Amino acid sequence: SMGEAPNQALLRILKETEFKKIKVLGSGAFGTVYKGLWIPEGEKVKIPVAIKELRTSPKANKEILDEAYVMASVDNPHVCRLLGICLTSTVQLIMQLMPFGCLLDYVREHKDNIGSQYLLNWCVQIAKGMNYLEDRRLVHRDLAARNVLVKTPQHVKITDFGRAKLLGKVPIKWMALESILHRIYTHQSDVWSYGVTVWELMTFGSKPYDGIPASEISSILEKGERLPQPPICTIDVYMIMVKCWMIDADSRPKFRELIIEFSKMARDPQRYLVIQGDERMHLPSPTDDMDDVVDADEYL
Ligand SMILES: O=C1Nc2nc3ccccc3n2CCCCCOc2ccccc2-c2cc1ccn2
Repeated sequence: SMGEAPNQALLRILKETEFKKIKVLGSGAFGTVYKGLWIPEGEKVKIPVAIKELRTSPKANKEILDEAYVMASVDNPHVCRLLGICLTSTVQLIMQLMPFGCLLDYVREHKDNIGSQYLLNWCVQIAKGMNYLEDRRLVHRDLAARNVLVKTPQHVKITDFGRAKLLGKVPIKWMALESILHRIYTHQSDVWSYGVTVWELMTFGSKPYDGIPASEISSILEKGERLPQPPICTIDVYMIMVKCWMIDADSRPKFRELIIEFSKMARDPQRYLVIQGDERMHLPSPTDDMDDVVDADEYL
């Protein structure tokens, strides 16, 4: 082809009778998500699923199918994928169930049991998920802790491709300055958002710029104010957030560099995050010289 490569992803159409809704998991601007079970008729398999419907219009149906397009076209361990769609009167996106919910709610709920190893590994995994999106020439445009989901406490994935695009109400407090002032979105504007996301996690789910209305945020950033250093953050970790929030986009880190930096820190978590009572902390499992060293799997 002359331009971008052909997108040969498979959109799978699934029958209504192949799956069942069990209960509602949540509602909001993202839509309405149900817990369910998908049982492909031929095979002896049962697959836990999240089923998204909007809370119908021809406009609503366009937007939701644009989202399904993008979700069907991704394939990465730290990115939520579309299993299929069901074409009843209400269009339904069938997705992989993320049992522990969104990471923002998780950090708030399990604050007293989250240690530095988990926090840093989450940062790595999100950076990997985002770096994969960058490799696919795809800008998320809505990265936040509310859009990172928890498969297990050890494994998180990025989701919510409703604003996602190739290279209403908007998430002003997670957006780069240039996006606010000029609607410019790049991979490096996603980095700003990663910065904010990390701050959310390191503060155990604090609202950024809490009390400040969104219309004042642009002039605050112009003046040079940024989100403050969380109590548990070493200067090492805060410095990385601060780089994500530079005026010059190219001066911010690349996602591949963040994978490297956080993975180095993840080898010795207590050097980089100071948490009272750390590593006496337990979270549920499925079974329930050396400073600059980086494993090749993290060096892309
Ligand atoms: O498993 C998914 N959700 C889900 N599991 C839960 C378990 C416990 C309690 C609540 C739970 N929730 C609700 C979270 C909804 C907000 C974020 O989710 C999305 C927002 C936009 C588009 C897609 C998705 C999405 C959601 C799930 C899986 C793949 N994608």
